[PDB]
Amino acid sequence: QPEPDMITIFIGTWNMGNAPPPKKITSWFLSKGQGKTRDDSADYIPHDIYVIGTQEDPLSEKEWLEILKHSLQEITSVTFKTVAIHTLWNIRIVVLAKPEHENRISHICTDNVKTGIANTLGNKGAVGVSFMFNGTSLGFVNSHLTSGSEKKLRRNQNYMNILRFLALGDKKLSPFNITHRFTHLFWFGDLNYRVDLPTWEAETIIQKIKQQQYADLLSHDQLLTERREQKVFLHFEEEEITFAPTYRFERLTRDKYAYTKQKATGMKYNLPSWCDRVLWKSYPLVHVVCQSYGSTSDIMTSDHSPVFATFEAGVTSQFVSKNGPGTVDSQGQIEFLRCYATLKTKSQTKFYLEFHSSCLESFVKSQEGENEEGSEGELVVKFGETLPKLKPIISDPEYLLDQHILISIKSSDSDESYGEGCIALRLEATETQLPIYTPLTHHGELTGHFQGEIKLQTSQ
Ligand SMILES: Cc1cc(N(C)[C@H]2C[C@@H](O)C2)nc(C)n1
Ligand SMILES: Cc1cc(N(C)[C@H]2C[C@@H](O)C2)nc(C)n1
Repeated sequence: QPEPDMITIFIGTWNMGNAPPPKKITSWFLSKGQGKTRDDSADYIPHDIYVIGTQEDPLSEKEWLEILKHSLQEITSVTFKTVAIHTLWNIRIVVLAKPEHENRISHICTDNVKTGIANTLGNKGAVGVSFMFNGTSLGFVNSHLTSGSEKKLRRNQNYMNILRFLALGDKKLSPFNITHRFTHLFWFGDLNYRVDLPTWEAETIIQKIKQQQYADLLSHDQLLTERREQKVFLHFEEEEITFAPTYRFERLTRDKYAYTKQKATGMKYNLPSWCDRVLWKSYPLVHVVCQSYGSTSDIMTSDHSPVFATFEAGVTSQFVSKNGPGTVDSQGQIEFLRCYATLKTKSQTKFYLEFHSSCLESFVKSQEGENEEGSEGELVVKFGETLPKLKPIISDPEYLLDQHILISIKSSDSDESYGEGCIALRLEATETQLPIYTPLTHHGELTGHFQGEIKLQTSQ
């Protein structure tokens, strides 16, 4: 039985509005409704992994697991295995996988982050799951961010607290947050970003939605505009939105948006908005293709509609050679020429690099770089030809070209990372000097860049 080089992943997000679901929710898992929908000819084909995020979920874990597993069994005739389930208040994540994957999945991790302080600590935050699927690390985050049209900055703050403090994936990757720990990271939820148009334009917005004319609405979507200004979700992707706003509906129909201010809303308007979203970030030059992104039309218990997204995701096998794991493979090496970091810091300490990768027996510290001043004020840290030669555990190009090197630039004075990035070994050539580049981030904000050349030797 061959190991897969691709899997498909279902991501669902649904703010259930504290109400039990209706008796049939299969349209969600089938990616049917509005937007980019799944072909009918695939309806009996199970996805490999289903990841379900709920918010305002009134059900017990047991109650929701029974509904999810029975739904999938009805669709696919497969009894899925529960990989993980984690709940913070009424925010929940469930991971289900086909039984054939049970012995491909390991290192399962769950965590949560509570956002806000005093007043604002008590119902918002995130839950997440990570695991290995054969040689590939997968992370999943379900967040319920701060509500309200005039709180986009709070949402952005909630995002940074979540990516700083959610403790998923390999703890040995200590300089790295969740935005660097996984081959594929999916972040979804009721992100709560709104269409920022004047309240007086509510009926105009509704008209546009009825005409399926979303362009003048999406140009005011706060998540797209905050992302375009690099205020949130730097380096994450989102499929184009081609479905109507998923909030705020009258319950038991989808014929009406309920936008007007009410005591129950704190006297706030809820103009129709794309609150419910799926984004991803995958390492450079790994296969990831969104094959559906939409909302259901026939699940009406909540004031939100469920959102679905599906992905093809490249995966790798758990590689064993005669040499590594358990030793190095002398026919392999990774070399670095003409390398330098450009940092935005106003500080003057020495810096060194750390290289982390599951192709190395353990992480590698460089010598300190040489600081110079950039012609536009920057700190440039020069490594020239001084970086260590990295010794991979396996030299076989079918393994090594699929790997990635995480880079942290660290202060000599404090050993704190000032920037983190990732370099793919999926090169155009081996034994050839080739340009490399990554942006550097810290707490998910841009802090600099790392560029230079690489020379990769494999056994071929
Ligand atoms: C908790 C945890 C650990 C982990 N490790 C150690 C990987 C096994 C592979 O050899 C590196 N990976 C993930 C995704 N999570
Ligand atoms: C090259 C590139 C561009 C980009 N853009 C323009 C986002 C659309 C959102 O409005 C800003 N996002 C990413 C992740 N990469």
